[PDB]
Amino acid sequence: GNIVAANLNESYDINTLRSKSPMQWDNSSNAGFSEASNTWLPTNSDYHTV
Ligand SMILES: *[C@@H]1O[C@H](CO)[C@@H](O[C@@H]2O[C@H](CO)[C@@H](O)[C@H](O)[C@H]2NC(C)=O)[C@H](O)[C@H]1NC(C)=O
Repeated sequence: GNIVAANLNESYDINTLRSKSPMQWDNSSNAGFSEASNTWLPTNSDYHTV
């Protein structure tokens, strides 16, 4: 699903940022997309079940 668009300090169209959320692999931190502390966009919060 879409995410609620946070503000980025890079120039992005926030009307379309909802569809560019990171891919949801296994239920780790950042849904297995990264092992960093924070990603460039927030992961959707339903990644434990989806
Ligand atoms: C743009 O990025 C963040 C917000 O997305 C700005 O704020 C910093 O965010 C980091 C992330 O944890 C904090 O640790 C800092 O305390 C924040 N404040 C700072 C660095 O003053 C960040 O400032 C912005 N960067 C720009 C405008 O270059």
